[PDB]
Amino acid sequence: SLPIIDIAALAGSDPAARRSVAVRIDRACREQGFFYVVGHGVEAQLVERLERLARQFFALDETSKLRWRMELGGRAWRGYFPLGGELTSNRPDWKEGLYLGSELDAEHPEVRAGTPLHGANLFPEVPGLRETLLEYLDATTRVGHRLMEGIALGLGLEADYFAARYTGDPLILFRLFNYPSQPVPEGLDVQWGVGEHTDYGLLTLLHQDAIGGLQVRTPQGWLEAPPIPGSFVCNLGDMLERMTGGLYRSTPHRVARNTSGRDRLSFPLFFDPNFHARVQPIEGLPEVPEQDDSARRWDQANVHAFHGEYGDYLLNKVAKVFPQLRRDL
Ligand code: NA
Repeated sequence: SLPIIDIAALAGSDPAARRSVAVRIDRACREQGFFYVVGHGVEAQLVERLERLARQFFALDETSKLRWRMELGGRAWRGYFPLGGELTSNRPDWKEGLYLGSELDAEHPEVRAGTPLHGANLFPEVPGLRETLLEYLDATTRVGHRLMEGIALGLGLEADYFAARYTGDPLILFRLFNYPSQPVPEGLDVQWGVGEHTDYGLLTLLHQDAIGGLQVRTPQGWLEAPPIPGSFVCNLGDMLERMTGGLYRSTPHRVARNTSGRDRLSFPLFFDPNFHARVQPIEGLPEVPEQDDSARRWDQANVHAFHGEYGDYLLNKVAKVFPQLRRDL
């Protein structure tokens, strides 16, 4: 019941084919804030290899995986994180993972400047994994650029609206998440619905394996977003919602508890503004009713969003959980 949008025309230059995609993106963004993307051109064989090599990584013993743990990754925000210890019933979003981002070397200007969230990945010693990760990052980054063109066209803007201001050199945050299967809770599930959240930035592009469990809170009710082979799942973040004045939705979502007996793999890619972008409200959009209160409380809780640089807005969300990001020396 989520829209399935073919975005192939966004790689081309046909104004009418691009307009048709933009019209669908606009409707999906206004009404659900979530849609599937097909015709995106990311090779099916690359996606399968990524899933298999990710699976191979998480099947390593924990002592091995900890060789690449985030505690070794520094301010770039990278590496492996293990499962929480056991509770009577763990959270439905109980997981391990691998934090990744753009591969930047020691001579990159942001690395020499010491800017948080820039630097090198920790690459586990799984044959093929490093190259596969970099190729997938490259290919899905291009999908992100094209989707922003469709979003710009949908809003009545020039297709390069975001590229020219904020995403020409975007902040790319990529994660491999693995959710092990859990016992079905005994009695009533205290943990039900836990983990509901919205994303922080512009665009999320999700690859999910065949297990599924993604659930989306649309204005018309909670819906399942099952895996569809050949698709990514796309949703918008808080920054995009707020810079459109609430016209395009940042929609809450969560994952159901995996009790399927097989580990569930989910790979989100966050396509965000440059760290130093100074994001501003988009001009020329219709006013959306009932947003002054929400708009003002969000501004107060996210001062850097419209009064500073995007990276400080994002660090304000995550620095408390990752003290290495603002660590000096
Ligand atoms: Na998320």
